Amino acid sequence: KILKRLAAKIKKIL
Repeated sequence: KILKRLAAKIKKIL
């Protein structure tokens, strides 16, 4: 799923 992947992108931005 892309749930944690989002949070990883969110970890990149944030």
